[PDB]
Amino acid sequence: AVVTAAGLAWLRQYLNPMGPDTTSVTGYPDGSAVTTCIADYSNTFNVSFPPREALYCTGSSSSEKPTLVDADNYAKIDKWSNYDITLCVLALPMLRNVVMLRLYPHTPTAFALTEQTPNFPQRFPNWSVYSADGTRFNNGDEPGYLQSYVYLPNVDKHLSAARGYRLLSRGITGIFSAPALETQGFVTACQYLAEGSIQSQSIKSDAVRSVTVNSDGTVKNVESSSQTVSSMPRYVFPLDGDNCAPSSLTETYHQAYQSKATDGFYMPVLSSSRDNPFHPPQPRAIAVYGSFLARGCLDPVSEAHEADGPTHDIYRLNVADDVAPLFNTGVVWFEGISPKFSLKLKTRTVLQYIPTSGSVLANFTRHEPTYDQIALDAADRLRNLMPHAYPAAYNDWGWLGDLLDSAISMLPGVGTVYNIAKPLIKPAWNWLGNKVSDFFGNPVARDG
Amino acid sequence: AVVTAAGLAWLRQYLNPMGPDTTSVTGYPDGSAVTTCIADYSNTFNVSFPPREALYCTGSSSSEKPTLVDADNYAKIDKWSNYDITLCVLALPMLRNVVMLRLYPHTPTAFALTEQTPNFPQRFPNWSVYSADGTRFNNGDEPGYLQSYVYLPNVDKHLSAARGYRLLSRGITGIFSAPALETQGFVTACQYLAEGSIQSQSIKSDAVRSVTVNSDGTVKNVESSSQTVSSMPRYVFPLDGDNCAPSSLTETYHQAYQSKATDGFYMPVLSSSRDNPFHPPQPRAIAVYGSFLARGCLDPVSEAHEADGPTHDIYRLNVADDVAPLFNTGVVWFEGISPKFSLKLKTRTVLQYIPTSGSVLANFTRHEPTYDQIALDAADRLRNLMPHAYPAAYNDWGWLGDLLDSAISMLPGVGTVYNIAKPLIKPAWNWLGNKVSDFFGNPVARDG
Amino acid sequence: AVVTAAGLAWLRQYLNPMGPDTTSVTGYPDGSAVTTCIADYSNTFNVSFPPREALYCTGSSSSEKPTLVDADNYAKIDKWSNYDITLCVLALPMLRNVVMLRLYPHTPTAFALTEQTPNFPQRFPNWSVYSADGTRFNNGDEPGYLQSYVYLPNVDKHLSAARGYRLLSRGITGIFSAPALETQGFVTACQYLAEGSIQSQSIKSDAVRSVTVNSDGTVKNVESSSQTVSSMPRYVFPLDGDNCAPSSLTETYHQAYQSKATDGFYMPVLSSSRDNPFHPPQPRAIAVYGSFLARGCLDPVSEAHEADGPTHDIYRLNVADDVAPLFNTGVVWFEGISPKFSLKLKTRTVLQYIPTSGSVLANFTRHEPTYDQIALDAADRLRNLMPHAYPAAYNDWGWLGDLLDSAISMLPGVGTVYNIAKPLIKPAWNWLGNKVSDFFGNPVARDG
Amino acid sequence: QYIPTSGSVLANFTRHEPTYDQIALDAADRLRNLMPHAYPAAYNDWGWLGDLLDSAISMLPGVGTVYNIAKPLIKPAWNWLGNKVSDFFGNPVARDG
Amino acid sequence: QYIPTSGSVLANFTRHEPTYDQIALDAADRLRNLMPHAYPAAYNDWGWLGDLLDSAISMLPGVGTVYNIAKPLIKPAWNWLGNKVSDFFGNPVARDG
Repeated sequence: AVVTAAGLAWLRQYLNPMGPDTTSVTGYPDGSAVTTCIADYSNTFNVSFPPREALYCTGSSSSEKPTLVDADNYAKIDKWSNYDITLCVLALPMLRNVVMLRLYPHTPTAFALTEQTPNFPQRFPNWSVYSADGTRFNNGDEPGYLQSYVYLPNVDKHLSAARGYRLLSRGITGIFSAPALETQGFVTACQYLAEGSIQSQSIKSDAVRSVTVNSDGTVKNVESSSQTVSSMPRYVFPLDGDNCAPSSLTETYHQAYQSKATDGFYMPVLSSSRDNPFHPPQPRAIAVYGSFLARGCLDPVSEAHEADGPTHDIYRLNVADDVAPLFNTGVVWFEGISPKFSLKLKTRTVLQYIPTSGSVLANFTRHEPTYDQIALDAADRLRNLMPHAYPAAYNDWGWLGDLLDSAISMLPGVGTVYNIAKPLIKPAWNWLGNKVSDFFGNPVARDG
Repeated sequence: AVVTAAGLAWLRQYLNPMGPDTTSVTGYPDGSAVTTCIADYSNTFNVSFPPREALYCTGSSSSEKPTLVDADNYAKIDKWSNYDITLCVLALPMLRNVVMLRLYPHTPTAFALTEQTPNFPQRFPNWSVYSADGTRFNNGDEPGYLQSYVYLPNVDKHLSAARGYRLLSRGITGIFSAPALETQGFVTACQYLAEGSIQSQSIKSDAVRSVTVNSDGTVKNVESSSQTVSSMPRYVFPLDGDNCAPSSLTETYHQAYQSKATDGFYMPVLSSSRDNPFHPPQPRAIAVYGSFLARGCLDPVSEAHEADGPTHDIYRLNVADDVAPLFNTGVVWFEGISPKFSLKLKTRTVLQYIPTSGSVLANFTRHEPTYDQIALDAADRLRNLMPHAYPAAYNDWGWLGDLLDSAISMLPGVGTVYNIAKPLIKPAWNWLGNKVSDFFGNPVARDG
Repeated sequence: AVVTAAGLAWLRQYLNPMGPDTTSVTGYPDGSAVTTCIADYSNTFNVSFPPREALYCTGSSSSEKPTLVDADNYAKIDKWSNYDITLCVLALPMLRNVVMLRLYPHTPTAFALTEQTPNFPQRFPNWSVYSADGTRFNNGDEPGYLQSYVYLPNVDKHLSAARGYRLLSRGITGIFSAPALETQGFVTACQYLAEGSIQSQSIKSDAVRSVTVNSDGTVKNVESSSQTVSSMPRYVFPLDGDNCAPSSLTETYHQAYQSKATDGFYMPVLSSSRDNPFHPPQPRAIAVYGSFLARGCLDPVSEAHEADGPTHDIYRLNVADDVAPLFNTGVVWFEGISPKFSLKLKTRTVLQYIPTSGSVLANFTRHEPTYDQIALDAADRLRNLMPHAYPAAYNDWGWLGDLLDSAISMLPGVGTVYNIAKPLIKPAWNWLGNKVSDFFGNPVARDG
Repeated sequence: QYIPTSGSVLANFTRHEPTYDQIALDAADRLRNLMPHAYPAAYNDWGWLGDLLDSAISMLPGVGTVYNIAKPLIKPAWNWLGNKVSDFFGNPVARDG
Repeated sequence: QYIPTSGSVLANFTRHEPTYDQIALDAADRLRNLMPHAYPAAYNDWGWLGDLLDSAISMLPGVGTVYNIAKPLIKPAWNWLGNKVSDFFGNPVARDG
């Protein structure tokens, strides 16, 4: 009838992954009664405008040949560096490849993706270039944007030696810096559930056509193999690329975070579900749903037009991973950023493992299968109230825990012992205007 | 600890979509904290025995040619009009194409569907004919039944311009009328969950056979491409067509509704789940599961017979739509109906949208993300007690709301403040015999 | 606010399927308001070392020819009978084919499966041989193990004539016996959720190659049909074959059961979910997920290497069935067993049906759609505390029901009337050392 | 009632409560010669049945009587043609159809 | 506000609460001549507005007054250039941006 210490610690580390107090690591409070080891991955990256040495072409140029550095089309990228730029970071529930960074000369109208599969996607220190017309880039084209994946190798090593896994919490911090007289810019951040699933796109086979003109050989196998079949299965994310522009996100989600660029960001990505079961590691090729073009059977048609029905475009990322289901997808935009910027990305991903016999993980097991229903109910209750992001320096929230968790833990059902803990009011996270009030009306003076 | 006004309003509009009091429209009480607009579509159609001008052939006759009107095989349909007829309406959780109407000369033993994909399915005012042998109809055959889809175009327009959607409630009313001395007939109505899913049927490729008889050309590519692959993915509904006859439905489901034809019907279709998350619009070709013929690996066989295992027949509807998941499928039969009938179908579909930036919906947003756990728990509790349908004139139930919702809202958990509201007894919805008693034993005198 | 009698009876029969008191059969307490009949299948099998007459080859030898008895390679199996053996039983949530028996000369390091589809898998009294190198066995090879499926035919007959079904409970008892001075051996048992799903593996088509060398015929159709497509859909179980060795299971799961062989086992397999909805019978080919070999897009590669991504091996069982979703998979090992053993397998499977009109089941319907939220919550609460198995003779647990169910039914929420029922402590199921204490500390003296 | 053959389809629908009730058997014997051979199609759920008729017939067999008197039993008049239908206890039967 | 045309898009978003409030209209007319023409871009959510200004002005109109005295109203000094801004009740406005 009262939240235990383990449940409270899990709630703290789930809602505030990078809270300075969050030193110990605690598992999911479901009493799984399985031998588990909890791994915490803290990584730091220093992103800035890449030099020519770390740029590669995604086009057919590097198709069978390995990655090809840009053949001194870098002059166009310097032209980008003349003016302000835009920097998107997209945190899908990918376990490795924690975030995807993208650099634009100016803010796009949508989060476009290429219909053709890219060539050798590059891990963070290296980038890959994409043309301005939404296609893969070969040398001698018009670069449109740069893209890279931020990769955690230890996560891959540990996922190899694990019977099961589940993501416990994940946070991303974006400490922003720029030269003096160059601090101008804005930052927007949002979270939303993009519930991916294993789907296969509809493709066409090739009909065989033979003309046996021989005197004795007149088979004439004109059979039509050009039927509609299913491609190989991929984990497809229904992220709305066309609606990922910063303005649309700001005006769609109320808990979206907006501020000056210098404030940075701090996204504690959250789960969209009450439960969090273990899953066996099963990496798959990842893809993103697009939009359909031919209406097909959306109108009265014949069988010949059934095949070309509303088939949604599937954008292959050429990246394989196992995703954390029911976890939100985060997206942050830095618009109007000085090209001489420096973003210190800090990621903290804590996840639970069931070790495989004889594996490395088996030497770090930790057997307290604690149970706490109240903590899980409180997490579900709080999912819809927490803002999607905070300023990079805004950690160790006073309202969190002893106040917010206590003031919310006694609504669920009648699981209430203390009569009244504290009234809860609607906060106003107006970081742009310095009129921020927390969940209890206490103003938040600027600590950075 | 007490149901709010918004939750009560949502419950009222979800259980009684066409209650006369239900004027205001309220969203799902989950506190989604997203900008949403709720759209209410009320449509009215006047179905009757169609004339020859609105009848089209579904066979291979209209394969590449557009829809072909019946070549004056209408004499057989007039012969149908000599005697009594049967009228089925099937409400799948399709968003557009709210219902499917079907006209039979006499009651069938099952809800059959054609193995071959039909040609140009017709929206309501036009019908499409199917032969008596369960096949598509070409001119010069024996017509078996007529079929049409009742289509809502505004739903399609709004679904195009939406990031996400969810069905809030849906009701169908069937006000029946017939000439004097022709009011004979019966009406049956039922609801049941047909949990569809994205599946692909198992099909066969075509093996290529070449006989290179040339003196130098003797390749002889006899390779067998005739393997088993997967067709394109479709949303398949596991509706039991073989068990959709009126008698089977009446004797299977206790809450099934039976009455005289003149009573009409009023189906407030219900959800089968506790939750109701937003989903991105994603129309797909719709299909219905059949039954398998070859047992295949259901008996000890070899690999050659694994492919022809228990492969269930999939009936393509040649209609594309996005369905509302976890919502019941309704089916109503009008048996022994005078062919000179007139059914006023009234449909009310209210659903919530997340507007896309710059779209039309964005001009009608409505930001009260209210939360009410008690209302959702009450809906789950009541799902199994509400009858599947009511007489067409039976609206504004006195027992509903202040009595039923109050008398059920205090069982869940111990979320109870008022000591005792009202005892709840089992109703007896005997509309045929005029011995109807509501949930509290109060008799229901005939108001129509 | 108090658990009803029907809910308590369902809980008793779900947690203790073969409790001697469990005579009456009760349905799922959800108030489905559907006509249902509950069928109880109790079956008994006497497994022992098979003779030569009941052994068949799974290799390509019996490909088009029916099952072929071993061509007196039985001498090797007698050599097996010289020493101690190992006997695995694997209870997948298959409805028919309740368990799969497997006989090994010595304990394997993993639960291997053959990449090639076996030929004519044999129902229990007959076995099928597999070679030592993890391949199908033809006559004149090195036998590796024997395998058989324990099949319930009445379940198939009743599933044919049913609109819907759901598994209510399932238990397996393993009464072990051996000659005097031959009782040596150990038994291990475990349960874990292997959440299968309908998936299709990624396969390759065959590119067509024609050389039209004729003077007038020079088509040269060199088109590459060798693309990547999806095979036919199968129900795939993610059971970790590589981690199913007895030691790994013992050290992974805390509730795993270990004892002397003579104790036998008694696995009351449990559900992993709160709910249990009806499902339409839909048998499919069953398969088991393996592990991938080529990393593919797990590293930066090109499009040509996207197809050979992390494609997990799928092991076809050549068996078709409909599975009970969200039910645990059980696995028990008898290691170091005297080859002259005798295992009396007793299976009790009770499941609910919605009868089809005119079917046999319709003559045994039973209409008490009772509802009990407390029972379902108690089942969810208890899922993580019950041990995975008990000694074969350990039935009619005193702590169960009046003590355990009562002592757990008043934690959920505040649905509590009796102030304090009984304190609950952590049991110690040390069957090997005869230091067993139940959930309340009362020692369990050996009753067998 | 069936006795299921072992392994047959009936064996999955068994119901094990072999109740014993002699008084019901003697009541059935006594009531055989009193009940009419047929009723109108709509004449179901007879009120006189059970708590009145079975009770008024359960104490005569043997001397197994506990309650003093249940209700006097009179000869009914099943005159459906003339709409003068009486009951075993004199209560008139108004036509429900 | 729109009056929708039949069959138009707007007809799917109607909202029927024809509320009436004379006091609000009179207060708006009264306040038209006191509100400054503009504010700094960051100056939203004025504390004086509503519970203070609207209340302190809603009881001058006519004698439509129930509460005896709400709050005295003084002339503000919107000197944004010199950072000497005082609202309608003399409370200084510290720079929030």
